[PDB]
Amino acid sequence: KIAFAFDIDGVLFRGKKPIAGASDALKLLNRNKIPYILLTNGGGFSERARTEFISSKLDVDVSPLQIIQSHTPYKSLVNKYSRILAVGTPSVRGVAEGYGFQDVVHQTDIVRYNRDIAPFSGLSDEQVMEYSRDIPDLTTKKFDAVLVFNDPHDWAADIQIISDAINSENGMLNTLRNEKSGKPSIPIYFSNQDLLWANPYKLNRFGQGAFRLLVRRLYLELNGEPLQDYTLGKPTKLTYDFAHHVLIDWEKRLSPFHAVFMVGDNPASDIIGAQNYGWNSCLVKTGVYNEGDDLKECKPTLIVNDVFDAVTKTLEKYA
Amino acid sequence: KKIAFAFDIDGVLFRGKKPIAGASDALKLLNRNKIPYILLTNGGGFSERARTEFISSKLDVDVSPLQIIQSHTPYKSLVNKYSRILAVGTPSVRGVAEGYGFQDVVHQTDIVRYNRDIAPFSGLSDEQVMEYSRDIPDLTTKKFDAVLVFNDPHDWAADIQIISDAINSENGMLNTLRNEKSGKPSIPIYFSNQDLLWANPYKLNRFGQGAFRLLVRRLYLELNGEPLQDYTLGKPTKLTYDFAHHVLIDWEKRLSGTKPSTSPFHAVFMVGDNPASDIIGAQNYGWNSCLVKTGVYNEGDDLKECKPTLIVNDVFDAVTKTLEKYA
Ligand SMILES: [Mg+2]
Ligand SMILES: [Mg+2]
Ligand SMILES: [Mg+2]
Repeated sequence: KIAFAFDIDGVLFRGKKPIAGASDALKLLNRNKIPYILLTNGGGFSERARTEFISSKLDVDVSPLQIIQSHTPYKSLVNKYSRILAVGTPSVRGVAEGYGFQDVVHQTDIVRYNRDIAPFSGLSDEQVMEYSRDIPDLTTKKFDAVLVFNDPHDWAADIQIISDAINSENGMLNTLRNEKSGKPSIPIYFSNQDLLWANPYKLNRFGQGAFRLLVRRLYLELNGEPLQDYTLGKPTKLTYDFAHHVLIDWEKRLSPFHAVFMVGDNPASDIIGAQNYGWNSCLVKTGVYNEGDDLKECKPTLIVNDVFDAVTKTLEKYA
Repeated sequence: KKIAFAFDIDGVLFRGKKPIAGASDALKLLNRNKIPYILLTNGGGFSERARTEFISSKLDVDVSPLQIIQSHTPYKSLVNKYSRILAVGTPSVRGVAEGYGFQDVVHQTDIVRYNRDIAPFSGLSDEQVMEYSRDIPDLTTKKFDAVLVFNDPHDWAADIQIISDAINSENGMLNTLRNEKSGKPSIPIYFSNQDLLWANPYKLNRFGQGAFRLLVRRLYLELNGEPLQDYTLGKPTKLTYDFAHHVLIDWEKRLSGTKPSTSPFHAVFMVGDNPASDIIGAQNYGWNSCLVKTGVYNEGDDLKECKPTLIVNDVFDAVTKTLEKYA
C-alpha cells in the first residue's frame, strides 16, 4: 500500500499549462487504484474552484476532497478570530467567508476607505471598485488577526497595511502603539514560506516566503525585535498533519499506507517537509530544483526528470 | 548673505497635494525680506520644472526650477556613465530620465509588458500596461548598465522581482542569472532616498523609499549571503548636501547678478520634519536646523544623535523664530 502527494507548481503545472506527463501520471494512479492528494503552497481560489480547473486541464476527476492549499488549514482558526484581515488576491475574501470566518476584511477594503493609507498602491480606480467592498465598521471594530492566504498583487499597499495592523493599538485601524515588542499587536499567519517557486518563466520567481521576509524586515526595523509570527504550509508539521488527515479521509471515501511519496520540485518545502514528517519523496527537475543544486541535507528517496518518471520509477521500485 | 533657508517639502510645506497652514506665508515672508531659499526634498517623480510649477500654483509664490533638489536630481551626474538604465519609479520617471539625457531608458513596466510571467504578482491592469509601458528596441539583446531608483514605484512585487533579476543577472542581460554569489551586484544599483518613513495626508507616518531599499537588500542578502553593495543618495548623504549647497550657491549668484559648508552665507537653516534625514543630514554637513512637528517627528520622540538648532511647531514658526534669533 502506497499513496502519493503531488505538489502542483513545477510538478503538474507551470502556471496554467500542464507539464507533459502530469495527466498520464494521475491517470496511471487512477487505473491502478492508488490514492493521491495534491499538496500545494499555492492558493487563492476555493478548493472546489481549483480542483475544477485542474480536472479540466489534466482530463481527470480531481475531487475538492483531494487538495490541500496554503490556506486550507486556516479552517482551524475560524473559532479563534472574529475579524480577520485576509491578505491575498481578491478571491481570498470568498475563500475565507466559505471557511466560516465571521467578519472578513480584504486589504483592498482599507485602500477603498482611505487611499492615503497606501500611497504606493498600484490599484486603478476600476480595480479598487472591483476588488474591494465597503466595510461600515472598518474603523470601529478591532481586527483579531492577519491571515495571509496567498501572495497579494500590490505589495507596497499590502505590506504597509499589514505593518499598520501588527503595530496598531490592539488591532484598531488608524492607530499606532507606543510599545516596541516582538509580539505583534494582533497575531499574523503566513501560509507559505517558499522563497522561490516555478511559474511559466525560465527563472525561479519569488513567492510568499519572500513576502514574509519583507514584512519581517520592516517589523524588525520598527520594533528592534524579530516578529513572532505563525507559519504554515510545507514544510511545516502542521501542514503535513493536515494533509495526512485529508489523505486518510480520502482513502476511507475510496473505500494505513506502507509509504507516502511526496512528489515535489523544491527541496526547501516539498522534500524537507516530507523527510521531517517521515514520508518518502521524489524530487523532479521541472521546477525550482536543477540537478547540481545544493541539496544541503535533504535526501530525496528518488531524483527524477518529471512527474511521470516520479510515479513510474516509484511504483517499479516500491509498489 | 546673513542667512538662507533650505526647506523640506513633505511634512513641512505640504502633506500630499495640500499645503500646510503657514507654508505659503513662510515663503512670502522670506521673499518680502529678500532672504533666499531652496527646496530640498527626498520626494521626486516629476521634472524639477513640473514640480516647481505645481508648488508655485499651490503656495501662490514663484518657485524657480533652479531652486529645487529632488531625490533624483543628482542622477544628472550619471548620464555619461551608464548607457542603458533601469529607471525605477512611477511612470513619469521615464520622461524625467530621458529629459536628463540618459541614452536608453527602460522603465520597470516595460519588462512586465514584455513578459507578464516575469512578475507573477504584478498588479498592473491591461489598461495600466497600455498607459505606462513601452516597446523597447533591443530589450533582450542589449545589457543594462545600472538600476537607478528615482522614486517609489507603485507595484512592489513586480518592482522588487525585476530589480532582483537585474542585480543577480549575467552582467545586466535580461532573462539571465549569474552563477556566483557576491556582495557586488551584477550591475550597480542606486537608491535616491533612504527615508524609512515620511508624512503624507494620513495621520500615521507611511513607509518611504528607505523601506523599499531595505526590502531589496533583504532579498539580495537571502540570495547571495552577503550584504548588497549599493549607492545611496538623498538626505542625509553628503553627496546630496553638496549638490544642494551648489544649487544654493548658483541660485544666490543668479539673484546677485562664513563657514565652508554655508558659503557664501553666514548660516543655512534646514527646515525639516524627519530627524533621520533632514536633521542629521544638515547637522553632519554643517548647517543649522529647525525641526517641525507637522510631519514625521512627534514631540517626545527620541532624537538619538540629532541636535536640532530649534524645535518648533511648524514652518512659519521655524522662519519667524530663526529670523528673530539668527538674522
Ligand atoms: Mg512546487
Ligand atoms: Mg494595478
Ligand atoms: Mg519631510
